[PDB]
Amino acid sequence: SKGEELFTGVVPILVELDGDVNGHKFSVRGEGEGDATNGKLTLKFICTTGKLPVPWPTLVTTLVLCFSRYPDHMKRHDFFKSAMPEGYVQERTISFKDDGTYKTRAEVKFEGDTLVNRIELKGIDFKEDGNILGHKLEYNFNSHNVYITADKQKNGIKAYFKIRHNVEDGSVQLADHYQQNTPIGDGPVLLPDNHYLSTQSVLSKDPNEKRDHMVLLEFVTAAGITHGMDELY
Amino acid sequence: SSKGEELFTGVVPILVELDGDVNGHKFSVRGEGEGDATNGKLTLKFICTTGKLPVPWPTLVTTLVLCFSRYPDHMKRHDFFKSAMPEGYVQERTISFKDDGTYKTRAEVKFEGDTLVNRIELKGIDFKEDGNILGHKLEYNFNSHNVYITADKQKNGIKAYFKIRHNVEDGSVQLADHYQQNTPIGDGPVLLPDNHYLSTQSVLSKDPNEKRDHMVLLEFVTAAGITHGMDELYK
Ligand SMILES: [Cl-]
Repeated sequence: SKGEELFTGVVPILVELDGDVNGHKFSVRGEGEGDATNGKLTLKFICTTGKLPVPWPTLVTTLVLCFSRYPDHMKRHDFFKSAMPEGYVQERTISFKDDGTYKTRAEVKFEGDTLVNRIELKGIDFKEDGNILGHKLEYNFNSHNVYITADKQKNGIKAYFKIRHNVEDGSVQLADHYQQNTPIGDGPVLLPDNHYLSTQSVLSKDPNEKRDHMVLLEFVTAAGITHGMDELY
Repeated sequence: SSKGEELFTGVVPILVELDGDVNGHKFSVRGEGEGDATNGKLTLKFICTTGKLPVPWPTLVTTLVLCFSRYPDHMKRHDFFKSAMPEGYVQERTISFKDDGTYKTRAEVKFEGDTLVNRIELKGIDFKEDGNILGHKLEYNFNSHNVYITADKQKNGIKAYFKIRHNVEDGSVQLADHYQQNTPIGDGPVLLPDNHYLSTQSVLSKDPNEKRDHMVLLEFVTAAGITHGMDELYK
């Protein structure tokens, strides 16, 4: 795609999220940069409305898969970069086991030289003293796989994965992610064969930042394409 | 699928000790940190305990614990590195810097109590006086790579090959070919794998509180390249 050429260097990123969970509103703004050749992202997020009413780890997946490292042999299967520069809509339902649900809608696109992710998030049916609204999640993150398949009828993709959030008592809070992406433009996009992305995330704090915030390093790498060749062999 | 796998289900402390000699320039490095194999994650800080490193930090990354790789459930029977524990394995490499010299390394990786220890000797020869390595012309960063692995039935271990791409300060790339062998230290049985690869990603940084010559490293290593029937069914 012509879109993949936009990612050959380090690209600045802007993230803007407006959220409402059980009526608790908040906004998050993030900035940083992405290096898709190595599949690497670094960002700092601030809650601009004061205190975040949910744990930061619950927002990581919502807060730019166009920065995934796609191996040379799998370039034809990178939908995210192929939709650029006009971009794509990413929508999810995230179901927290035994608790509430987030519904998200994001637009990911270039504005000038910057890759912007603008998100609206609505959360409902959370327990006021559950793991989420009770802030019982550890400030850390696990490695996951994002499973991707084409959705020809929407000219896009679907994905599924299950996030594991460590809870302060030693338990694990599961969050099922149901995802769809569709291009914003009408130009042609690449629809992939089935594959997955391996993800790793590291969360930290800036010691000179007084606002409620999260520093994030993330790696995302594509794998799992069965070429006819090795299916033969 | 091995007993050794059980030693890696949580966070394991790591100690790394390296003695090096590159064209007669001697040095030592000590590293400490921890590994979380469930997530394929390593966090370490290394100090050059002899003062200044005579080679670029990036050239030592690969030498300075693949037992911390995340193997997917369906590939756990191919995890040689964990299966050799706790007695451990010897890891040897020849690393050829294209158009420059060579490192030869020998390391023992094993548990000493609750700590996973990597103790290494490195000898470097034939480096060019004008070159990217002794000239310190390499950027302080690292790229993502694939480590290719195959069984070595004759030595009851494995062999590996990969090509590291080091960014050079003028925009070129300095290649480093890695040839690797691993063999178990103990007698116990080990898992000999089908061909596969490890996908690696690394971030180099500095600790603002540390005034010694040092490198902070975060790394992710995940096994791949062996498919499973449920994934293939729907392709
Ligand atoms: Cl250096």
